[PDB]
Amino acid sequence: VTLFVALYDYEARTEDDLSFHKGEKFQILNSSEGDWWEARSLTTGETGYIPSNYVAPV
Repeated sequence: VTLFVALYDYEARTEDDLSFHKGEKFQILNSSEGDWWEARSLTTGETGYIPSNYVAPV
């Protein structure tokens, strides 16, 4: 299981990443260090590349 939370908001400036507000949960599927993690939003259902440092394990 992987239920992280956005410690801060995020205005996806591109369609590649996602957008949300500090407090939104996310399901990390592919991290592997780096910088851009692919988490699926449990609200919309689609996934995107959100900032790995913008989310933490709950």
